[PDB]
Amino acid sequence: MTEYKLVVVGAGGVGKSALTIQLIQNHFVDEYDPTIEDSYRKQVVIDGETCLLDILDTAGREEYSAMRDQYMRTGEGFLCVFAINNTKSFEDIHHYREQIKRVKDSEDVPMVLVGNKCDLPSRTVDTKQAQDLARSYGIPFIETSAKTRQGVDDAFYTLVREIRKHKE
Ligand SMILES: Nc1nc2c(ncn2[C@@H]2O[C@H](COP(=O)(O)OP(=O)(O)NP(=O)(O)O)[C@@H](O)[C@H]2O)c(=O)[nH]1
Ligand SMILES: [Mg+2]
Repeated sequence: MTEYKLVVVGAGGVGKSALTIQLIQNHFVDEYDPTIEDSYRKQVVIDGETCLLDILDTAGREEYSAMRDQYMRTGEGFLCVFAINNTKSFEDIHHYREQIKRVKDSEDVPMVLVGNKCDLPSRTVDTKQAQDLARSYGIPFIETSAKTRQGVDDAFYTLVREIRKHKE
């Protein structure tokens, strides 16, 4: 059983914790309880293999930015999450990707672009915008809803596959 060190990143309130708690506990956290940092562990089957997911749920609040360097060193793949109704969180992705490449000293780091809250009406970030960003970064782009569970498994399983190829 291969362990995978996933890190969920993104601006405050985009749904990083809700996506994680949905994946591992199958329930939707309705209240906004801002994260500092929490670790989770979930065993799954992806492409006929048993793997353990080591998931770090990080803080979007800028006040805790001093924790980023340490978790970008140890993590192996990054779920970069924005909310489809938060233009700033989409723009923040550039800044996360840059800091990750800096700390990894590499232009090829496993990551997946996640546009969350797709259950909502009147998104301010259209799909075409996010596709072009992800294509330019050379990473997958998956639309999710932590509330309905749409795309949650797909987002985490795709990141596992990205880490799988980088190691091999
Ligand atoms: N409608 C909708 N609401 C969502 C979705 N995901 C999260 N939310 C809601 O948005 C709020 C923030 O979610 P949360 O997961 O705590 O965000 P976070 O990115 O972990 N915030 P922090 O960086 O402060 O921990 C909560 O009220 C939550 O219920 C989603 O897919 N759809
Ligand atoms: Mg959180």
